[PDB]
Amino acid sequence: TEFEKTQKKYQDFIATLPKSKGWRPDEILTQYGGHWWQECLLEGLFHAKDHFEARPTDFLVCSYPKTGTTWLKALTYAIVNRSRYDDAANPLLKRNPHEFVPYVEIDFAFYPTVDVLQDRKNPLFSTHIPNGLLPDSIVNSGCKMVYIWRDPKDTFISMWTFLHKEKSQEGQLASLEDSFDMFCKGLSVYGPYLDHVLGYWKAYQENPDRILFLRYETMRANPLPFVKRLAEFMGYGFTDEEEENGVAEKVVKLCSFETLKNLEANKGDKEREDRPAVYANSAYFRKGKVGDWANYLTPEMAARIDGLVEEKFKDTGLLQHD
Ligand SMILES: Nc1ncnc2c1ncn2[C@@H]1O[C@H](COP(=O)(O)O)[C@@H](OP(=O)(O)O)[C@H]1O
Repeated sequence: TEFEKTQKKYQDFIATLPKSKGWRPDEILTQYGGHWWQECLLEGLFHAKDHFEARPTDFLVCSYPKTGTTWLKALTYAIVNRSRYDDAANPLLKRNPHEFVPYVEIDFAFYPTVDVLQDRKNPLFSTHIPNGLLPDSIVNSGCKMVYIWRDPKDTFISMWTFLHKEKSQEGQLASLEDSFDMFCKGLSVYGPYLDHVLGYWKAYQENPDRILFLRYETMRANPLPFVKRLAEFMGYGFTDEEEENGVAEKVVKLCSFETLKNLEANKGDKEREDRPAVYANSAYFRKGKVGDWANYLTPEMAARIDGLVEEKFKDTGLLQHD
C-alpha cells in the first residue's frame, strides 16, 4: 500500500534516531524534531509530509492528547452539520466523535479507506503533530486551526488513567509516580507536553487570525461564549434567528461531557465501527472535571510540574492570554 511504501522509505532513517523506554515495559519511543513518538506515529507523520494535501477551506483541530480533543471533534462536527440534520438525526448521537474528524497522522496513514476520508465534502481534520512539524501543505494552505491545552497536572492524570484501558495492555504500565517522573522529563508520546503547547502559542502569536487558542478549563467553566466564537472563527457563525431559537445552546448540550458519556454508542466495551480500535469509546469519557489531579498528586509533585511550567512559559505571554 502507499503507507507500506512510506514505512519502507523511512525504515533506515527511523532506525538511526535516538530511542527510549516509554511508560510500558516493552514500549520504545523514538525522538524526532524535539518530540517523542511511537514508531507508527512517526511513520504517519512522514506519510502526511509526503502525501497529505490540505485545502484553504479545511479546519484543523490541534491538541496534545487528553487536553480536550474528543470535545473539540464533537463541537466542530456539530457546528458544521447542525443544519444538515434534524436534532434527533444527528450522527453524533450514534457514533463516537472520533469517527467524524480523522487524524492526519493516524487515520490518513493507517486507515485511508474510512468513509470520511473518501468524502470530498469533509473539511474537518485533527492532529497531535507539533506545530513546527506540520506538513507544508497544511502550513501553505492557510487553513484555519484551533489549538486547545489543559493544566499539565490534569493532562497527566487523564493520560495515566486512560492508558489502563488500552486493549491487550493490562498490567503493562509504570506506577503513577514513575509515570509522572517521565512526564515531567518530557518523555511521553508527542511530548514534551509543555514544548507542544509553546509551539502552538508561538504560532498563534505570529498568525493570530489563523489560530484560535483555547484552554480546557476556561471553556469548561463557561462554554457558550467559546462555542459561539469557535463557530464564527470557523466561518459557520450562529445567525440572529439561530440565537433566538437556542441553537448555540443546543450545540453545547449535544457536545457536552454529560451527553456524550451517556450515549449508548459510548458505553461499556463498545468500540468505534469505522476502523480498528485499541480503546472502547467509553475510555474517552472518564470524569470530565477540572482539578482531579488533587486526588492523585502530592504538594511535592505539584510543585515540581508547576515549577516546570513557570520556567517554560516565563516571558512568553502564554499565562496572560484570556
Ligand atoms: N465533551 C467533553 N467535554 C469535556 N471534557 C470531555 C468531553 N469528552 C471528553 N472529555 C474529557 O477530555 C479528556 C480526553 O481528552 P482527549 O479527547 O484529548 O483524549 C478526558 O478528561 P478526564 O480523563 O480528566 O475525564 C475526558 O473525560
